[PDB]
Parts: sequence; C-alpha cells; structure tokens
Amino acid sequence: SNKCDVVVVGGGISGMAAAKLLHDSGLNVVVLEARDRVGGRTYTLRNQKVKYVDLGGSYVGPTQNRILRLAKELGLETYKVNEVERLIHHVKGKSYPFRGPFPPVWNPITYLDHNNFWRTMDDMGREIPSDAPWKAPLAEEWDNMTMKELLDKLCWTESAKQLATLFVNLCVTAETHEVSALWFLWYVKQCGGTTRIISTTNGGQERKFVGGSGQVSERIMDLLGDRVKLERPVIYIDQTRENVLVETLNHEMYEAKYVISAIPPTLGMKIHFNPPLPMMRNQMITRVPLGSVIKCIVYYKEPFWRKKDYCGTMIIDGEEAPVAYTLDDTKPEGNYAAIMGFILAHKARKLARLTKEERLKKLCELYAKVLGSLEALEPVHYEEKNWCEEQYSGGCYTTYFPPGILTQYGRVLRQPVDRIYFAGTETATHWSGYMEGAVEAGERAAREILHAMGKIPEDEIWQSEPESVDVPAQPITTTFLERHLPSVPGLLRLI
Amino acid sequence: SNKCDVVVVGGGISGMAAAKLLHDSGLNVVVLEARDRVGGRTYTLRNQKVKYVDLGGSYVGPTQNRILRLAKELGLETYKVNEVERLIHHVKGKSYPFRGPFPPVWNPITYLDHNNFWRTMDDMGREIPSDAPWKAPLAEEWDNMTMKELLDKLCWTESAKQLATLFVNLCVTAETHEVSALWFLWYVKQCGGTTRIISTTNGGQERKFVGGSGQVSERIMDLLGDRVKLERPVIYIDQTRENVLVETLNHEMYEAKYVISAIPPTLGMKIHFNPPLPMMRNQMITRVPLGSVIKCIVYYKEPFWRKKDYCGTMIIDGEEAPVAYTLDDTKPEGNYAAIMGFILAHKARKLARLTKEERLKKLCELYAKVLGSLEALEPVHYEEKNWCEEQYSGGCYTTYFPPGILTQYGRVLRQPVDRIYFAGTETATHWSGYMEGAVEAGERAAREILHAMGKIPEDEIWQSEPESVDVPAQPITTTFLERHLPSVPGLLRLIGLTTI
Ligand SMILES: *Cc1cc2c(cc1C)nc1c(=O)[nH]c(=O)nc-1n2C[C@H](O)[C@H](O)[C@H](O)COP(=O)(O)OP(=O)(O)OC[C@H]1O[C@@H](n2cnc3c(N)ncnc32)[C@H](O)[C@@H]1O
Ligand SMILES: *Cc1cc2c(cc1C)nc1c(=O)[nH]c(=O)nc-1n2C[C@H](O)[C@H](O)[C@H](O)COP(=O)(O)OP(=O)(O)OC[C@H]1O[C@@H](n2cnc3c(N)ncnc32)[C@H](O)[C@@H]1O
Ligand SMILES: [O-]/[N+](=C\c1ccc2cccc(O)c2n1)Cc1ccccc1
Ligand SMILES: [O-]/[N+](=C\c1ccc2cccc(O)c2n1)Cc1ccccc1
Repeated sequence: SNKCDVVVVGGGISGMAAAKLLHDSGLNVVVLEARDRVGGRTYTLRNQKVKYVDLGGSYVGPTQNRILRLAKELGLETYKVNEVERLIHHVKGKSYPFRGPFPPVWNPITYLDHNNFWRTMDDMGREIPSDAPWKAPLAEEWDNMTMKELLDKLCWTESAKQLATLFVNLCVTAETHEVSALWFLWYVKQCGGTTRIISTTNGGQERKFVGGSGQVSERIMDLLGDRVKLERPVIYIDQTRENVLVETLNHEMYEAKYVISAIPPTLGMKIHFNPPLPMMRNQMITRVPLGSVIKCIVYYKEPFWRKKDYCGTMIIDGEEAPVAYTLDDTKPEGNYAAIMGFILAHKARKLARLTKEERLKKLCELYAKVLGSLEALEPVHYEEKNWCEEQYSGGCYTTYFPPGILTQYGRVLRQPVDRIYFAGTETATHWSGYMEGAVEAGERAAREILHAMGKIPEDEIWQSEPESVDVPAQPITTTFLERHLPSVPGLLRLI
Repeated sequence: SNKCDVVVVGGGISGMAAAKLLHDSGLNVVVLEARDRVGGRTYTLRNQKVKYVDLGGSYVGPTQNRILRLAKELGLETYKVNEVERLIHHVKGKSYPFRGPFPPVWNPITYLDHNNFWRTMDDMGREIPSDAPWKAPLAEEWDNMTMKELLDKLCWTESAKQLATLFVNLCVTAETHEVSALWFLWYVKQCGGTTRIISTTNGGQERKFVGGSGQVSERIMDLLGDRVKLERPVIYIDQTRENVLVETLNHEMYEAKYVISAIPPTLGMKIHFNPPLPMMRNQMITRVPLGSVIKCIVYYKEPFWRKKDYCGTMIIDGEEAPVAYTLDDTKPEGNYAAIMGFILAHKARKLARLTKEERLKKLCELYAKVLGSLEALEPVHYEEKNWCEEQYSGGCYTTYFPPGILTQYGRVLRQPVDRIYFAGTETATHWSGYMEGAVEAGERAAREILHAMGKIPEDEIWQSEPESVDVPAQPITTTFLERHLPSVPGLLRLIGLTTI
C-alpha cells in the first residue's frame, strides 16, 4: 500500500485547494482523481477554433476573494465579461433593451409585484444563518415548501412569476417545484443576495480567467506532480484500523492518517464504507441531486451584436426558447466572437435527445430573433457540454435540496466521520455552489485536519480572506422607493 | 472469471425470484449478494425469546398472488394478523375504539370531508396508468405538487388533513412535503386503491408467513446451492466487450451474457459503469431516495389488549407519539404476545438518537396511555431495526419520488441499459414497494432476458398470475352515499345556489 499523511478524494478545485494547503504545510498528500483529468465541474477545452473555452464553471466576481487569491498565486489573470452595451429582455416575442442589472417593468401593478418579489427574497434571507440555514426561525415552514409554492404565494402577476421562475432555473439549474424554499433562499443569501448573484458588473458574472478556469486545477496538479493519481476512482474506504485504507477501482491501496472527501455529496454513494456510514449520512447522500444543464457556445466571425448597442446578455422568457440566458463569451481582444447560453433544467433533459447540429440550429434561430440579426444564422464554430451525462459530477452547477431535506440532513454535510473530513463547494458557507465555495471548503477541511494533528488551534480552522485589490466590491444599494413601495396585496389592503 | 448466462446483483426476493425462474428455465445463474445473508429488506431474526420475528417486510394479503404462489411452492404457509377485537383511533390524547377499515367520523361536515378525501384519492388514481404514471392527463400538474400541497387543497377539515397525513407517512415512510402527489396517487392506485392498501382484513396487512418472510429468500438459496455468493458487493460492470464483466469488492470477476440489477434504484450509485450510464439513468439514481422507518416489537407475557376487546391495532395521531401505527404480532399459537409498531419518517431520524432502552420506555408509556392499560409498562422483551442505517438498503420500505422526478425520469426506471435489465420492487406495476412487487419485477426481468435470447416470444415477458385459492380477494365496493355525497366545497356550492 502507498503511504501518506492525507488522501484527498477528488481533484476538482476543492480537492486541489485542500491538497495545496496540506502540501504547503509539509504533509505528504495524495489526490485520487476518478477521471483522466483534473478540474471536475471546471473544464477548459483548447483548439485552434476557440483558442480556449470554459465548458464548465467560468465566472468569478467581487466578494469571491478566495478563488481570486488562489488563481492570482498560480499566475492567473481575469478579464471583464462584456457589459458595455444594453442587455436584452425578450418578452412575448419582442426584445426590450435595458441598462442596470434588473429588467425594467412599465405597468405600475407589475412594477410593485416585481419590486416586492426581489425585496422579499433578501428580507427572508436576512433571517437565514449562512453556516446553519436549519437555524432560521421559520426553517421548517420554509423547508416544507417548494420555490414553486413560495412564488405562487408572493407573485400577484404572471410577469413577476415567470421572471422569478427564470431566476430560480438559472441560479440552481432546477425547476421551482424541485427545490426547498429554505434551501434556495439560503443559496441566494450566502452569495450576498439577489443583486450580487444576478449581476455581471459588480456581481458573480463580472469576470473570467484568461486561458480558462481549468488552469486553477491544472496548475495545482503541476505543483503536486505524481502526488495526483488520474483514473483512480475511489471504491472503498476502511476506517477499522490504525491508518485509513483507501482503495481504487484499479486495485491500488492508499494508507493515510486522514481523508478529505472533495466530491459532490451524492457521489459518496460510489464508495463502499467499512464501517458503514452513520445513519444520517447514509440517507443524506441519497437525497441530494445535482441540477441539469447544457452549456453551449456559438462562435461568430465578429461580435456583431455590439454594432446594435447590445452587450450579448439576453434574458429570454417562456417555455419555447431553448436558452433562457446568454452572455458575450468574446475574448478580451474582441476576437473568437461568441455567445454563451445555458439550456436549463427540464429543457436540458428534453433537448439532449437532439443532435449537436439540431441544437446549434435552434440556438442560432433563437439568437437571430432576440438580437434581430441574420448574422446569428452564420455560426463559424459550436462547442457544448451536457453535464447530466457525467458519472463523476452527477450534474451542474451544484447540489440542490428538495423540500424537507436541508432541515433533516443539512447538519450532516460538514460533520466529520471518524478520520474523513468533507470538502466540496456544497460544504461552503459563502458562494457554496461556486469555484469560490470550492476553495473555502477545501482550505477549511484541510485546516480541520491540521487542528486534528495539533498543528493549529481551533480558532484557525475558519479564516477570513482579505479583499482582492484587483476585483474590489462596491456596496449593494437600494432606493427609498424600492425599500418602501407596497406589495400588490399591500396596495389592496390600502384600498 | 467465473462464467454463467446471467449475473443477478442482489439476493433480495426480487433477485432470488429472477434467479429461480432462470435456473428453472435451464440457464446458469449466479447471485452476487453484498451482505452475509439473503432477503435484503426482508429479515427474520431467530432467538429463543421471540422464536422468530420479521424486522423487515412481513405482511401479505389478497391480490398479492405472485408472492403467495412463490411462498406456497417453497412450502410456506400464512396465518391471519389478529383483527378479531376493536381497532383504536387515538386523536388529541383520547382513544376511540372502532370496527371496519376506516376510523369513523360523526360530525357531518367532517364526514363529507373524510369521504371526499379517500374518494378523490381513488378518483385521481383511475387517471394514472399503472405501467406509465407519467401518461396521466394532468401528470405534470400533479407531479409538480407535494402530497402536502394536495392535502392543503382537498381537506376542508383539520381532522381529514391529520388522518390523511398519517396515511401518507405510514404508506411510504416519508413526509407529505417530501413526496410527489402524482407518485403517491400512483403508488396507492397500483396497490388496488385506498381500501386495499390500508386494510388488514381484505387488504395488504391480512397475513404473515409462518416462520417469517426471510424463508422465501433462504429456501430459493437452498434450491440454488453455491450459485448464491454472499459478501460479494458489486462495484463495477463493464459492457464494452462481447460478454458483460461484473466485478465484486473482494476482486472476484464474473462474466455473463446479461445482468439483472435487483437492488434499490439509488443503490446503482455504488457501481462504477463502463461505459458510463446514459444521462437519464445517470441522474435518476441520484433523485430517488428510500423512506425512513424503525420497526419495533415489544413483547408481553400475554396479549392483554384482547381482554379489553382491542385487537392491538392502534392508529395514533400527534407529534408526541413516537409510533403512529401498531398491529398485534402475537404468534398464531397465541404465545410470544407482542405489539409491532413503526416509528415513521422524521420520527425515525429524531428518535434514532435515543438508546434501545429509551425507545422501549417511550413505546410502553405510549401503549399504556392508548390501551388505558398499566400492563403495557411490563414488557418481557424488545426487538427493533432502524432501516435508515443499512448501506445495502438505503431505507425502508421503498423508494419515494420527490416533486418533478417521476415525469422527468420515471420512464428509464426499467429501461434496459444494453445487457443490464432492472428488477427490484421499485420496477413493479402491481404492489411496487412490497414483496409482491419484488416477485413481479424479478420474474419480468428474467423473462426479458429469455426473450433477448429467443427462448420466449415478446407476449410472454409480462404474465398475469392466477388468483390464490388460499387467500381469495373480496372485491372493493362503495355504497350509493359514498359515491354521491358532496365534498365540503360541493355542499357550499349547493347552499350558494338554493340561497340564490
Ligand atoms: C458544470 C458547471 C458548473 C458551474 C457553472 C457552469 C457549469 C456548466 N458555472 C459556474 C460559474 O460560472 N462560476 C463558478 O464559480 N461556478 C460555476 N459552476 C460550478 C463550479 O464549476 C463548481 O462549484 C466547482 O467546480 C466545484 O468544485 P469541487 O472541487 O467542489 O467539485 P468537483 O469539481 O465536482 O470536483 C470533484 C472531483 O472529484 C472527482 N471524483 C468524483 N468521484 C470520485 C471518486 N469516487 N474517486 C475519486 N475522484 C472522484 C471528480 O471526477 C472531480 O474531478
Ligand atoms: C424494510 C421494510 C420493508 C417492508 C416493510 C417493513 C420494513 C421495515 N413492510 C412490508 C410488508 O409488511 N409487506 C411487504 O410486502 N413489504 C414490506 N416492506 C417492503 C419489502 O421488504 C420490500 O419491498 C422487498 O423486500 C424488496 O425486495 P427487493 O428484492 O426488490 O429488494 P431488497 O430486498 O432491497 O434486495 C436487494 C438486495 O441487494 C443487495 N445489494 C445492494 N447493493 C448491492 C451491490 N452493490 N452488490 C450486490 N448486492 C447488493 C442487498 O443486500 C439486498 O439483499
Ligand atoms: O440571475 N441572473 C444570472 C445568473 C445567476 C446565477 C448564475 C450561476 C452560474 C452562472 C451564471 O451565469 C449565473 N447567472 C440573471 C437574471 C437577472 C434578472 C432576472 C433573471 C435573471
Ligand atoms: O394505511 N393503513 C395501514 C398501512 C398502509 C400501508 C402499509 C404498508 C406497509 C406496511 C404497513 O403496515 C402498512 N399499513 C391504516 C390507516 C387507515 C386509515 C388512515 C390511516 C392509516
């Protein structure tokens, strides 16, 4: 058996960040990676037609200081996602160009209803602790409802309900009826709220890495050399003896003092445990699916939308559109012109039966309609990735909680099992579900082990992160009117 | 590699029924079983204090003709669960003895709401095809709701909502807010409807096997000899070559023409697949958890409840009650007096924290109050089993579907993946979740392979079962008033119109 201090299961950003921290402290680490590559839910493809493209996780923004610091140390640089020109909201077959992060509403009733919906999401989130959403005062009430039920209660207009629905689908790649209200409200709150999570400028979609996000995992693998073992899916963890034994599918045996599980919670099911896991974890890892998404990038000779004062951001309502949201994927030099679109949730399941060429045609015809340009019909290249088909991801972007699961099982996610500690973006308390959360969780799980070894004190397990000098955060502001305008039922009670 | 025609993964009733049919058709089968025993979600404990006791699946009834035929062919007998004396409905801290399958209701408004609740469950059920629930006309609308949301709309009284909530918790060991309304309505309809599923006499809980249900899997193991491999958890299935390769955790390798997966759907996650599963199954097996239950059996010197004219059946409402449902578990000879109780859904999670001794104490104190009997505080013995802790079950009784899953993923549940066919009770069309469903699914998957090998025509894959001559099924009937009495909103509509 191959002996070390710590076995990290998974070479995504979380496992790699944990292995780097432990290695830098002088421990002997092995990373066991199921795939022939590192990066997990990040994947940068290179070819002459795209140069590079992020087919998985890509965007970083202000307040994501851990991923910005790790990336910067590895020698990576960011560029700004194009948002110079106007965004488009496509509603009932027509494009309404706009500026600022929220699509505007002109009907006064619809205005009140939209304003109330976003405000209520943040008002609710203020009562949900980031590190313990199950301790929200109304935790059971909110956990025993879907986001569909909450939206049915909150939204007096079909206008607000359809945009709120698009918001849920885009944020967590799942249907409003699939997900706990408590979990979704926590999810928004722990990215800093609605403005911060939906914003390009001054939010989660502000920036991409020059050369792709896959370089974070690749360059940590560079540092660690042959400590990273590719095509070693873990099948068996034995904790009955003095050292932990980890076995891979290719029959190799690893022996360590501790283990970091840096895999999506439900992919814990692929591992046979001795002794069996405690009951709550045993059932938890069956209750925590990942969402459904195809990430699709259509390439054009030029960023032609910019000539019409469109930035390439499209918010597209309605069942018929295959893609509900797009960003300009053009490289900083203005070349490799491209539109990134997501095929989300039930549409990812529905449209996966088509050919690649059939999806390209549907996307080009949608983009031609929304951008009002025949140039959208003349793509020069297409890349896509269906994350639903990934045995060692389970989906993307992240794990969602169905109704009732977070209050019953949420406590178990980070709870150590003997000498196994739990990393993965799912265990983060800030930008859980993102590359930032992957870094937070890996580093925390690594410091839990340093503390178990007596190397650091308890108060050093969770560590704050200084603000990026390169990507500083501006405050989220609200207007007097946004804060005090009544809801629709509010305006009724006042009549 | 050990060579055969068919590897069966799982030595539950489903896997063993498959293996037996294939073996009887003259094929070479191997059963790879993870545990040191067959039976899976059935488990008969034997010791001198209890003689035998079912800690997993136990009850069989009318219309479950496949498990009754299989058990009869293996030399097993049934006996009737005690329903001679009165049942008890315990609500707001008081016990109301009754007869017949449903706890009665005297308040006329409450009576209409209760009658409308059960009636509407079966009415919606008749819209849902047993073999394709996602083809129901309102499949999408029903699948996008929880059972909690459906009870909130249907029940105009708290009385009906509370009883309906207990019915869901007991039937599928899950909370109303956890389960799809479509899936639950399907689950009840594919058992023959509300009356058949809830009933002891004339329903699912009518009988048990003399000597325990574990004998079904054990006796098929006896027929199969060394073809059954215990402590062979399957870790890897390879379909990239001419024959399928099946690898176990002890590094043994099995080579076969075909595989039957006879394990709970989510436990497919414990197997590494080459090539990868198709997308829809890849994601479905992360979306289908099992329910939560502790089965608890408290033993007494005598079945003292019978002397107060209680059969031992208790339907117990309220958060404080650790157990919502009990049945007499006394042996047919009248000895090893016992009460069987289920701790359901969130209470299986909450009370798992306690010791065995603390759970025994809470159950005795509950039983003493409900039966109005201090004898209930004098147990002689206790057995229990928390199915939440089983690595190779994932829960009990069965797989439930959360909102949105049955319409998006339900169709791939028994869709073959190249040379892998799917058994297990979850893939049944009649009494899915039960031992009956395990037999139907196992025999159906076996016959799918017999068809693939050209040994039978397609019309022999699905086969009807002759009615047991030993456990005949009384039909389910309604009275004129049950069929036609209005709902509470129906009555308010009548009132509205008269008054106009
Ligand atoms: C898929 C995706 C994700 C995504 C997104 C868009 C798509 C299409 N957009 C994002 C974005 O713009 N910005 C951002 O910050 N995040 C975005 N996401 C999510 C993001 O990619 C993830 O949050 C992050 O990558 C998660 O990292 P983490 O390290 O937590 O997890 P992982 O990448 O899934 O890595 C797990 C690794 O474990 C290996 N594995 C799995 N099972 C085993 C076993 N049994 N043995 C050994 N290794 C195992 C995986 O193969 C993987 O490498
Ligand atoms: C647990 C339970 C179940 C139950 C019930 C009460 C409890 C507490 N009450 C029932 C009742 O009164 N009447 C009835 O008909 N059913 C009742 N249920 C449900 C019933 O027990 C189940 O429907 C039935 O036994 C399921 O049979 P099936 O054959 O489909 O599935 P299984 O019993 O889970 O068997 C699966 C076997 O597979 C092995 N396994 C799991 N993973 C692997 C791997 N990777 N490799 C090899 N083998 C594996 C399991 O160990 C098991 O033996
Ligand atoms: O919410 N919005 C953007 C969003 C959110 C979460 C993401 C996660 C990963 C990758 C992304 O590109 C994400 N984009 C836009 C929006 C604004 C107003 C109404 C509806 C929708
Ligand atoms: O539904 N009832 C019993 C039932 C149903 C399903 C089962 C499945 C497995 C094992 C069992 O013991 C089961 N018992 C009684 C009842 C009647 C009226 C209201 C609420 C409850």
